[PDB]
Amino acid sequence: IPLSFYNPITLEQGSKFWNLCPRDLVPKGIGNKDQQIGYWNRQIRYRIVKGQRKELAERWFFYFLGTGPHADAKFKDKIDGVFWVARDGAMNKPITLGTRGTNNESKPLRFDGKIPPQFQLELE
Repeated sequence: IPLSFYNPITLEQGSKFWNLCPRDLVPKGIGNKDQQIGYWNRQIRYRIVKGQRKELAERWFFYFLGTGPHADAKFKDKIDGVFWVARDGAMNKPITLGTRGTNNESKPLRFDGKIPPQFQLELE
């Protein structure tokens, strides 16, 4: 249910997010140096493709530490569909910024680092 402040990454079908994601891939635009820490969360979708149920390309959504679908998790807790990220110098402290409201626009993804070609940034 909880909405990310940012657009998701769409992962090229067949790739594995946790093999390719930089450990400091934290979207830019919200918070201070201490708060640049959180997780990407996989959110699965199915449709009919070639006349059968198919999982769509995975979309991964960023949430600050202490927010989102896994708001109670601690940094580096092993959870299927969660990949932990932090900028160097971030504080391992739960964040009070919450999540995006249902009537507010998502922000486009911008990063300090490069991303692999398997990480697609679809916009609306």
